[PDB]
Amino acid sequence: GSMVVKRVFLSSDHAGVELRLFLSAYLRDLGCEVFDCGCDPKEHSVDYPDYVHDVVREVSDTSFGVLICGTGIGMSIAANRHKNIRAALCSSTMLAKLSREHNDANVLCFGSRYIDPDTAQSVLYTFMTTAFLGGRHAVRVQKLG
Amino acid sequence: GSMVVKRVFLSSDHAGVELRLFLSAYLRDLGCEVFDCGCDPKEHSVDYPDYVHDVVREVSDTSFGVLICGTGIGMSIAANRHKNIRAALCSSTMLAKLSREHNDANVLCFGSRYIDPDTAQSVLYTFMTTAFLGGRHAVRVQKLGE
Repeated sequence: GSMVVKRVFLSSDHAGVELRLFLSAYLRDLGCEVFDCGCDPKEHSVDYPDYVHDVVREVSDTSFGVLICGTGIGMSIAANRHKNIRAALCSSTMLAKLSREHNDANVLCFGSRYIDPDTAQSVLYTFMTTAFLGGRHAVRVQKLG
Repeated sequence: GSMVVKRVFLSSDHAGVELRLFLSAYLRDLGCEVFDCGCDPKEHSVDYPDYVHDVVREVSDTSFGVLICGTGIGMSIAANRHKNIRAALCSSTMLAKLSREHNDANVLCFGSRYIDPDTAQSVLYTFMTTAFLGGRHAVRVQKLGE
């Protein structure tokens, strides 16, 4: 149950600014290098697909991403356009745990209007501390690429 | 509410076969054209990514898709690799509703090991009968395909 990576890149549209900042702070307390990729908090309405690239281009075996829109659905659709990305909208620790175990998920999507910050913090901790199981999943994860 | 399309393509891996056949019969009873894209029920282990292509190839403004693996997580990742596809893993009618309203979702993913068939049928019904809201969502949905 140690941290699987210690670098995270986070973005949101306008709906996810508060959660994004709260989760960034948590991740700093945990000792991660944390990169904020916008949107600027002064923005009142932007389009979530415009805030995906700067996160997903940095995602790797040593760097994970967090994407936040109102529901999470749009961020997860957008992130998974990229073959090196494996993004899961998680509203529970169970879902985070399974996405990491089975799919080696490297982008965590949140719906800020439907999850409270304390629960999202738990979900992110599970995501960051769950190892990929490999084995029979390895071949499927390879194919996702 | 009115069904938004009357054509559905469905696929699964081995974990999803039973639910896939249950939801196909449901759709048929509802008067949909229903297209089974495997896997063969005789198959006891396959790879979910191999069963996405045949569904997403057929998805359009007139045709939706349903993808099923153990969790739904892998199918949603694999589905959203394609620019014409807007897939959502839904375990509740609320998420089905929101995915349609905001994202014009055209592929519904289920986790057969984590949803009971009767709840899955409600989720699918909601998905099929919820209109896209357009409005301020249209520009973002358009960007999803760019």
